[PDB]
Amino acid sequence: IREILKMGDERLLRIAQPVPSELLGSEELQRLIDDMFETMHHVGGVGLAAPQIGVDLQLVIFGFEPAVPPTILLNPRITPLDDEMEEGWEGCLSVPGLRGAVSRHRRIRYQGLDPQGQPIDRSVEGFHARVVQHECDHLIGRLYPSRITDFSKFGFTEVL
Ligand code: NI
Ligand code: NI
Ligand code: NI
Repeated sequence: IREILKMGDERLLRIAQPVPSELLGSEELQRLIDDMFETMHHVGGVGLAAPQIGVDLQLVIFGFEPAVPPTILLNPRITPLDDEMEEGWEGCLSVPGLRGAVSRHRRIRYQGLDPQGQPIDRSVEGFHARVVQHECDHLIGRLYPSRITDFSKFGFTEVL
């Protein structure tokens, strides 16, 4: 169980380093992944990026039992499948107490590596697509407030 960094912390602004291929399949990468699951799960989040716990790596996890498969994604690359955008409510453990509506691509392809270096290549839409965009934003130093285009839909969760 690891401390989730909060918006304002300069570490969330980094462009994360790729996971080195030497670390694929290692116990250390395993431990990091397990800590991330334990951390995400303890605070009840749908996703977590390694930078939010202060680890400078292109690694994210996400899962929701609109269900989304439990996934561990390294060194990702996202490709929008079209121009259709869709607004949805988002929150984030690094921005506690808030929700905001954010416009994302409705459908994406994502690629990357699983923790053993096996290739991942999925096309997905709706919520799954949103989660993946949201978590990969952490790897380029972006939190969702920086993606809001309608500020009337940004506020405290209990107020909204
Ligand atoms: Ni290398
Ligand atoms: Ni539990
Ligand atoms: Ni987040």
